[PDB]
Amino acid sequence: SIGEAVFSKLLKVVIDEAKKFKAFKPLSKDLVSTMEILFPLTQKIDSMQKELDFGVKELKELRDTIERADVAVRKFPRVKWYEESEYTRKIERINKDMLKFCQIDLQLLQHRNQWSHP
Amino acid sequence: SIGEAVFSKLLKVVIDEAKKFKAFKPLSKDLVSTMEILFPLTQKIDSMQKELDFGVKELKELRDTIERADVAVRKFPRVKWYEESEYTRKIERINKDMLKFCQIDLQLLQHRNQWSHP
Amino acid sequence: SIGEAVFSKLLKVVIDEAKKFKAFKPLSKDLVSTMEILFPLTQKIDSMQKELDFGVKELKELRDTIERADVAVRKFPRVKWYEESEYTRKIERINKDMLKFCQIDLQLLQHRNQWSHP
Ligand code: NI
Ligand code: NI
Ligand code: NI
Ligand code: NI
Ligand code: NI
Ligand code: NI
Repeated sequence: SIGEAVFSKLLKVVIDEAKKFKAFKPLSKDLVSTMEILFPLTQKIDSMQKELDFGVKELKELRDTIERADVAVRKFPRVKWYEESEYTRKIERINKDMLKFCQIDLQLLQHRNQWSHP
Repeated sequence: SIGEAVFSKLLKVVIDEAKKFKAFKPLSKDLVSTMEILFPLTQKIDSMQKELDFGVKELKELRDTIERADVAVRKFPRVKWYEESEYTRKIERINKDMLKFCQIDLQLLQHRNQWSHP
Repeated sequence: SIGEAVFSKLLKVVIDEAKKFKAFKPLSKDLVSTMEILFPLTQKIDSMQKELDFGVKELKELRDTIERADVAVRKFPRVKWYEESEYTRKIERINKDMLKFCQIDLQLLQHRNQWSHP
């Protein structure tokens, strides 16, 4: 019930970097709104570091979606103007993935971790 | 009835700089059209340098609106593509302000300058 | 009925350069589609290097249209964002010209070249 923060730490970095691009709304409004929804769920996943193992496919895909947001945010300053639509579509799909992840059943997650299955 | 040009000089500079960005129409069409409407009014304000004092709040705001146009024009080459909407809104409001100023009653201006009031 | 390739060589260069800008569709979809339609016609014009002389006004304008595509493609990386509409219109007209050229009557061309006229 207490945890050292890693998912939530890596997510707060991505939020603080995205917020800087106020003029570009798919990042600073849409994506940070989704990421701020997802942020408490990352906090309580990190608090459950004992009951969960972060290797399962759901948490590995959480890692990978937050890392796609990270990579996209860090490359934004070099997105050329004629890549706008392209990049926006990419940002939107990151957004959608994060939202679907926010429907994760944590109790079933730690359940499947405490007891073996087929 | 004869004046050394200062409002109109600072406005002609801003016009000649804005005109250069032919591809970007909010500057080179819309803003220079408004500024070319306002330009003769600046000429006759400068010709009246005796009857008016340029310290009153209307002429200080004329100074400040022409200076917002100046600053915006000089920063345009470094407006990034995802700031377009933002910058355009700013340019539009400069435009609107200039137009409203072109309804200034000069006779009431020099009147309030020749005789004291409460 | 066999020819060393020059129109078609200069056109293949322009195609391979335009294709690189995948994100920008007026170039990499629209213009290369038109140019790939025009490409076999350039091949068979080059194969007919004996029966035709490339000096006539139709083939000189083929030269000049392919060279406008070349110049436009090579300058694209320095098209600023607020020139988009402008440049796109230019690209579109190159496109239209190429398409109309693809209605050239080659038989009448080599005919007017084999026999003198007024
Ligand atoms: Ni937060
Ligand atoms: Ni990262
Ligand atoms: Ni003028
Ligand atoms: Ni200034
Ligand atoms: Ni080809
Ligand atoms: Ni060339």
